[PDB]
Amino acid sequence: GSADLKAFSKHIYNAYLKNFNMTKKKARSILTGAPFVIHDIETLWQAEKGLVWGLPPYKEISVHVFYRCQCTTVETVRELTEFAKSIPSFSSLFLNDQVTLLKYGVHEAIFAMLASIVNKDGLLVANGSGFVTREFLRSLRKPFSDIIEPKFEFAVKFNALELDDSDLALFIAAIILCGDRPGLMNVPRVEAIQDTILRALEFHLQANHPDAQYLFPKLLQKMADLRQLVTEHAQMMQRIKKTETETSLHPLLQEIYKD
Amino acid sequence: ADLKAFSKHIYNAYLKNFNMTKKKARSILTGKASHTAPFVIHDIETLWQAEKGLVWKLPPYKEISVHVFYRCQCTTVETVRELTEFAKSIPSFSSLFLNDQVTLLKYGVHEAIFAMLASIVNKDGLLVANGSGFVTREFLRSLRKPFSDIIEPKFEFAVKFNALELDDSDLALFIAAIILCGDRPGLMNVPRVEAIQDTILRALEFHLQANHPDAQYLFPKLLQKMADLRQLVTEHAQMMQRIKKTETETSLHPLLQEIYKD
Ligand SMILES: Cc1cc(CN2C(=O)CN(c3ccc(C(F)(F)F)cc3)C2=O)cc(C)c1OC(C)(C)C(=O)O
Ligand SMILES: Cc1cc(CN2C(=O)CN(c3ccc(C(F)(F)F)cc3)C2=O)cc(C)c1OC(C)(C)C(=O)O
Ligand SMILES: CCCCCCCCO[C@@H]1O[C@H](CO)[C@@H](O)[C@H](O)[C@H]1O
Ligand SMILES: CCCCCCCCO[C@@H]1O[C@H](CO)[C@@H](O)[C@H](O)[C@H]1O
Repeated sequence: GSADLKAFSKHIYNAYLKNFNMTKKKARSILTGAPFVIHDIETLWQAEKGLVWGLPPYKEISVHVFYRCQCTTVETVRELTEFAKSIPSFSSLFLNDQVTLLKYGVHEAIFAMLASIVNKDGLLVANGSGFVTREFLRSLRKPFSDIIEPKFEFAVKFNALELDDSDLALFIAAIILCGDRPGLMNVPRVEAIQDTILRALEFHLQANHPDAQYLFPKLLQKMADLRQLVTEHAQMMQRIKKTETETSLHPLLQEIYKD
Repeated sequence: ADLKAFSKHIYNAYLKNFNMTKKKARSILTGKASHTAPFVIHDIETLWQAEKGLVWKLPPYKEISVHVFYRCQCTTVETVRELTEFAKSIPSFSSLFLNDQVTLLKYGVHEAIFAMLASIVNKDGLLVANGSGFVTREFLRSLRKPFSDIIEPKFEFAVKFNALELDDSDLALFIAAIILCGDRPGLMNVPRVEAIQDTILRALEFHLQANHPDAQYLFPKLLQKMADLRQLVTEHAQMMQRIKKTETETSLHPLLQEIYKD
């Protein structure tokens, strides 16, 4: 019961703090209370020329930005994999089930954690060293600016819920341990693990937020929302694959977007 | 000179992760570890005795052949777990993305299994249940087709492989080289896996020079054995496809389903 759920929430939070360089706490402190502002080609060039900062050969500004996004995503996938391994029953699954869960869960988790570094106006990059304006990303030629804006739209609404890192750790864990993923082998184990994570989250939310009896179902709804946000992203990704043939696709992201 | 240390790492991972070594298997198979011997399984009655606590402590089945096939599946799942831990105790394997790790295990475990099987096989049968039992080759031949057809080529491979006289320290490197194969379909970082495999093969060549000084060619014979194992597994998978097609009452463990997919 309780105190089992308290200890579980604490363990999950500790692994989250162990594995994610940027926390919402740190990010909010940067966004208030300074990072190099990237809002046009000139400031981007300054950032790249030592100021803020491995990539495939240069093609153009929009593809360069797309490449930096891919590199960020690969790094966050590595961190999410280490995080999930520290989740108690995750490592008892067969390695292929672990991979299946990561494959279908990382982008939902990435978009959820993105809100931690987003506000109305832009987002932190390079571990908080830079801040890229939403306006600049809107200015990229597109299908490339189309790809990014729905993430802001999701993030500002998600940040209205005012979660903290301790809540998020459980939220991300529940996203990875999802019983619905196609090709999953031990559906009952994964569902039981998720059930424990979500029960811990309901407890943890009570002990944190005024009431939070409405927040929990809203979070469950956000997980559903994350699913099809990723679906839309994948469609955009596929057509970027179809039409932007000079744009190289990182191999891990190719494997993930496969199917 | 570093190759000696690399070999040592890999041997340590092997001794740490495999329940059965060849040293132990040979001592059991030549009556040097017990007053007489492991319990012999050669008919339906001795199989029932063995399962009555004596050797062991399964899905729905209707006949002896399928029962034995289910025991084979259980052994294979356990060995896949052991090979997975062994490969992870190789740091450069663990530096790969998890999906590349799974790809290498998926296409390498059966080659590795068939090689390690030679360690517990002789002319007359094989050790089961971590050496508590010995199931006779003749009993396995008495199973109906296609189950007796699938097992016998493993014996034919094993007898020839044991003629090479490898020890556990050679096998540890051989198995590592089987798993770290740059050829596997869908592999993501082919060059990194190839560099690892090359290091393993250099360590193995060195180790064979040091361990088998009158090695009549032993390293090329082992490379050929790797090709042979690939052909053995191809034929095994064809037989499995025929069992999937024609023995529809016979269930396949989910992990083996995933491995055999495609
Ligand atoms: C999953 C995903 C997330 C995001 C959100 N995001 C990041 O995380 C990092 N970043 C960003 C933007 C501009 C710069 C600068 F160079 F201008 F400074 C540096 C970093 C950004 O916009 C964007 C895309 C396209 C995604 O899609 C890909 C990656 C293809 C995927 O599917 O993995
Ligand atoms: C990979 C493989 C290896 C082998 C070789 N072998 C074992 O390992 C264990 N054993 C055995 C034989 C008889 C008994 C007893 F019941 F009589 F006690 C107990 C164990 C045996 O004969 C056999 C088959 C069909 C294999 O193929 C499957 C499993 C489908 C696969 O592809 O994984
Ligand atoms: C399709 C690929 C099948 C072979 C992948 C090997 C599966 C073994 O994977 C292992 O299984 C254990 C559960 O028994 C887990 O504890 C381990 O973390 C995992 O590495
Ligand atoms: C097919 C979908 C792929 C999603 C899972 C990829 C997870 C990355 O995998 C991780 O990457 C590291 C690479 O440095 C290895 O050290 C880690 O052992 C591994 O867990």
